[PDB]
Amino acid sequence: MDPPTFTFNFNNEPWVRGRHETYLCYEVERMHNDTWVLLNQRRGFLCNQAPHKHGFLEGRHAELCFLDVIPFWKLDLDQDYRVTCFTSWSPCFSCAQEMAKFISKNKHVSLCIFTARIYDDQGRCQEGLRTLAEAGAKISIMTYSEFKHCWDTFVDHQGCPFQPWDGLDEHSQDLSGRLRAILQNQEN
DNA sequence: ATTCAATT
Ligand SMILES: [Zn+2]
Repeated sequence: MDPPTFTFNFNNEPWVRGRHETYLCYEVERMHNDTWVLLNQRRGFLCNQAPHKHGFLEGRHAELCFLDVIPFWKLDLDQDYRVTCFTSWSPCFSCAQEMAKFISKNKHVSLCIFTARIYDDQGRCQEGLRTLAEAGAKISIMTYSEFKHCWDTFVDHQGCPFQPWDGLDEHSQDLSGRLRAILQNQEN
């Protein structure tokens, strides 16, 4: 575990050097119809670099790297599995449609994606976000309650204490406003 | 409010 990088990433407003690779964190849980098993005790990290075992490159997208990990865990179709994904960027557009198809072909898996922030290069992919919320698995903005879990789970709070600042609130203001516009415009 | 795959 390295110094509070998760916390640093949120306040990385000025640290925006302009040369950083995207890293995704993943979690896996085992659920049995007869019994439930919590594998939350174990956790792992994922990089935007696709692993060689996945085969040839399918495109240049951080979300695709996450998609490559699902088939590598060889999940049983007869057993239910809950997987979580933590990311700090917009859901994308073409990839957003791919995640919707994945759940449709696998509704037995509980998948939730948390976006720390959403950056739209141009106004047009907003429609994908609406579809993403319906089939793009459950998406929510990172909050203090979830942040403490990610902070304690991804980084050991022992020796590495996280100091709360009014930064998460400032970030929430942008996401709460932008996300509110999409959900608020939810046409009946 | 925010940054940015292959071979021996
Ligand atoms: Zn993408």
